[PDB]
Amino acid sequence: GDIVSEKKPATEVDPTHFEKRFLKRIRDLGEGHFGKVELCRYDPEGDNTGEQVAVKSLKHIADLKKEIEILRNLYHENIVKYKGICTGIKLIMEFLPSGSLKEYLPKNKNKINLKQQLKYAVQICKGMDYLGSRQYVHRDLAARNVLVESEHQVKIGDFGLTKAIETDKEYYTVKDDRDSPVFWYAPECLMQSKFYIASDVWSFGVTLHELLTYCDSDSSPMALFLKMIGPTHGQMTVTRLVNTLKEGKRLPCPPNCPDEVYQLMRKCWEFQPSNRTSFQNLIEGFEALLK
Ligand SMILES: Cc1nc2cnc3c(c2n1[C@@H]1CCC[C@@H](O)C1)CC=N3
Repeated sequence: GDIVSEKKPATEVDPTHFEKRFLKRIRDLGEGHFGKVELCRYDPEGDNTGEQVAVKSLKHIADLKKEIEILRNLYHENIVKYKGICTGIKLIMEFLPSGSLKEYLPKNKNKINLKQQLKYAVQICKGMDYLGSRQYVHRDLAARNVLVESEHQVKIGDFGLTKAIETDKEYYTVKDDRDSPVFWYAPECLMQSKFYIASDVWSFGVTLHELLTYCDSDSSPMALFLKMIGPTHGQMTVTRLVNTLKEGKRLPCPPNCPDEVYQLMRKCWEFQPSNRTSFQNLIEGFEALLK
């Protein structure tokens, strides 16, 4: 008889599925090593009216898929929104036009006083506490990974190194560590590549320092540390860092930072993880300073 085709089923539209043919690149937002994030417009009508989105791709497939599964199931006002995927696979996120603290703080000093800084600090802590409650370690908390939604709101905006801590275990052991942000890392991470929730508290301390210096490049943790230890030690750098930290030396108080803010910061940097403050205690500390 007649050619037998297949009865077409009712094709619903998934709002989390972005078609590659309509995803149009505008510019690069950031990158390094294995992955990159690009600003695109998803423009299915082809008239330049479509939504702008942040697209994370690979320059490692399984890592990105894990990252996508983590972000997709995180819901918090201080965590960047998952929008969908393009399938190889690309992670589609909301685009925050003010960028990260790295871009925004140098340009908005007149706008952002100590009060607004402590409010960001509180919001970064709330996000991180949420992540910790879901049994995750972030491993990459730095100002460049903190996005500005508005003058009054920040969100944690990249989860590429985030790992799950096994239930009834205190830490995660890392193998791939070539490209570690060592000037943000707690001693136990540098020495044994173990990562506690308290190690994120340490990194938070260093992120708070960056906030307080408005992410000035000449006051960056890397810059300040390389002054403390020496900028020309090559592969001996990390060991000299570990050594300086053992001796009890820490980043200095930022200019115009009240001692009471600086002490909250120093509690992030107790050498022993069990001696460090928690995110909830940081929150309480900042809120007491705020009112
Ligand atoms: C610099 C920057 N601007 C962003 C706007 N929206 C975003 C993201 C943005 N980023 C960085 C991209 C690379 C990783 C992070 O440093 C953030 C990321 C996600 N949405």
